[PDB]
Amino acid sequence: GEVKSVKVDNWGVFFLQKLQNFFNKTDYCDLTLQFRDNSQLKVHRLVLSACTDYFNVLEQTCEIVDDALIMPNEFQADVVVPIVNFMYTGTLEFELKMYGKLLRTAKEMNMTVLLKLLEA
Amino acid sequence: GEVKSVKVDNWGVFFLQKLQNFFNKTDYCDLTLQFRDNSQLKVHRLVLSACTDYFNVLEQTCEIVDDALIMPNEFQADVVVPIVNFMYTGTLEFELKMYGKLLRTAKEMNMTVLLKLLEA
Repeated sequence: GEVKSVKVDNWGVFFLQKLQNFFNKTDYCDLTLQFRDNSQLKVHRLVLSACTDYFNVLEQTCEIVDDALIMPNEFQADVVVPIVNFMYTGTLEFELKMYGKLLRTAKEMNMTVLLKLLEA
Repeated sequence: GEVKSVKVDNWGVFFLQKLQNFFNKTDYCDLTLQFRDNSQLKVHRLVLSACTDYFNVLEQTCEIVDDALIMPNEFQADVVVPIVNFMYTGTLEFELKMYGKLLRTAKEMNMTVLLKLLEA
């Protein structure tokens, strides 16, 4: 017999919206991003690694304190938060005053998908 | 200033296709499903948990041998493999002879999205 196939459309966005809920409730967040003001951001190591390798570099270079990765000086919540939110939604939420800094941050991470978006 | 927003369309499928590549290369696979013939299936614990809680129940009930979860008798590769592939793609690939068993398995997991698909 021949193998048949049926699908469920809009599964990508549906699956993505599920991971956003987990990110909102800090469910199964293995990676803890810790900023300069001791504020934390619980994320999924899989979601970030699927969008860039920059966070994988930080884990081998930056210091770790009690399961919390210390973010470098140029990589704080002003740029990290809206970029991570983009990974979970596909939407970049930002103020116009943050444009240049987000662009330079995107170049630093070499996040191509975010580079093209900012350079429309 | 007002917060602005730009987006990248088809991000859901794009992000989903990234996780499929990781699943193909066994990259960052934390959960190891071990079948009766000692065959293994490397999966992501996040992807499965986002589609059902059934695998979370197996981790608290079924035995674990060297980071490998022992699958129950009714839950083997004949049904597990095509169902997991659905989670990563949104497409259920199967033979017609497996229809009834996949349906009963879906009822057992209470995977609603797969139930409606099979009961079109």
